[PDB]
Amino acid sequence: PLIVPYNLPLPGGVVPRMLITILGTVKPNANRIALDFQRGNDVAFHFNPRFNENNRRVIVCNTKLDNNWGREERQSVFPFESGKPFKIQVLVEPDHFKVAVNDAHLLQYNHRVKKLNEISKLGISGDIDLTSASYTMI
Ligand SMILES: COc1cccc(C(=O)N[C@@H]2[C@@H](O)[C@H](O[C@@H]3O[C@H](CO)[C@H](O)[C@H](O)[C@H]3O)[C@@H](CO)O[C@H]2NC(C)=O)c1
Repeated sequence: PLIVPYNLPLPGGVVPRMLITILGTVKPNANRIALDFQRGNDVAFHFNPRFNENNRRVIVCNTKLDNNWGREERQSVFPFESGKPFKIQVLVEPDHFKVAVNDAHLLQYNHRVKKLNEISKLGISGDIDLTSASYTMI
C-alpha cells in the first residue's frame, strides 16, 4: 500500500515506448480519481474519472498551462466501479498517451506539451487505495 496522493518520479521524462502501470482499488463511495503527468507546474496530461458529475460518470482529460486549464476532452466510456480493483496502463506513443483500463483500450490523448523529456513526474490522487505504480519500456 502506497500513500495517496502519490508522486512517481519519471527520470528524464517520458518517451515513446514507456509504459506506466497503476494498480489500485476504487474506494466504495468514490467521487474522483486523478493522474497528473507534470512538466514542472504545468500538467501535460490530467486524466480524471468523475463518478458523480450531475449524476453522470465521465472521464475528463486536459492540460494545464501557466495555471490555466485548456479545452477538456471527455469520454463517456467509464470502466471504473466503486469498490473494485482496477489496472490503468498509460503507453507513451509518439503523438499521444494511450490509456487502457483492465486491459481494454479506453482513450488516446494527443500531446499538447511537446517537450516529452520534461514531463518528469506523475501524481496519483483521489478516492483510491493504491497498490502499485511502476513503469517499464516495451
Ligand atoms: C462539456 O460538457 C460539460 C458538462 C458539465 C460540466 C462541464 C465543464 O466544462 N466543467 C468544468 C469543470 O470540468 C472544471 O473543473 C476542473 O476541470 C479540470 C480539467 O479540465 C480539473 O479536473 C480541475 O480539477 C477541475 O476543477 C471547472 C473549473 O475549471 O470548470 C467547469 N466549467 C464551467 C463552464 O463551469 C462541461
